[PDB]
Amino acid sequence: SITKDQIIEAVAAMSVMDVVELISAMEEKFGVSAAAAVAVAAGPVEAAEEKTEFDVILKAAGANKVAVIKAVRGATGLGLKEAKDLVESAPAALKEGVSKDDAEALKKALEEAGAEVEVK
Amino acid sequence: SITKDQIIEAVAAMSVMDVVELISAMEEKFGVSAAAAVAVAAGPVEAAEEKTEFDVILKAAGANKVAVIKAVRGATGLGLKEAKDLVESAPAALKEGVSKDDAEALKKALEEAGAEVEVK
Repeated sequence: SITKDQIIEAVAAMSVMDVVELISAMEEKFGVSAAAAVAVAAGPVEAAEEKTEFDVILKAAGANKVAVIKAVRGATGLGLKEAKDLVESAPAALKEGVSKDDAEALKKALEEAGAEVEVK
Repeated sequence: SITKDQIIEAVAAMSVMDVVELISAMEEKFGVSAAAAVAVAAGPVEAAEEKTEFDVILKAAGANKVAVIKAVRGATGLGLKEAKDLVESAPAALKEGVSKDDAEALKKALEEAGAEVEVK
């Protein structure tokens, strides 16, 4: 009685592992596998980390929305509109995880114009 | 005598169709065919469309068919001849649905040579 049904209850008789091995077996035997795999995804790490991830937030454009808008699109490159809305939607994050030098560069720019910036 | 291997030779004992039923049985039984749908294609069609599909047409090569021919084959890679005929068959579409940056890149190139281009 080597029916197909009996084979069904057979797989439901063994452990998942046994099922993995089986499937894996046939896969090779009948050669019905896309032996290749693809996904790409990972993220290594190790002591001795750097500190060049500063976030520049914009609190108040101040009485110089003009210069600000410039600094914005200038630091990013978003459409005039997008930039406008951004500022108009204050507070708004200008940059995230950028080099300190860059952060302070724009920061000083905001100050020169007379705007309120946030560094975190 | 229900070994993993014995099962392998079992699948190679029946027809493909009969096997399809086998595999199918388990699929339904263990219901191992219904675990949400993370994604597959991911590309719906809704408002908020982009504008990066510009067409660069060539109207007149001008008094610089040489430079033009270069720009042509350079932007495409068609045989010297093909390119020649193309230009000689003006007007001729250079590119279709290409990035604006690219469109303007060749455009400026044509201008540098002194040719008439069309952007649509």
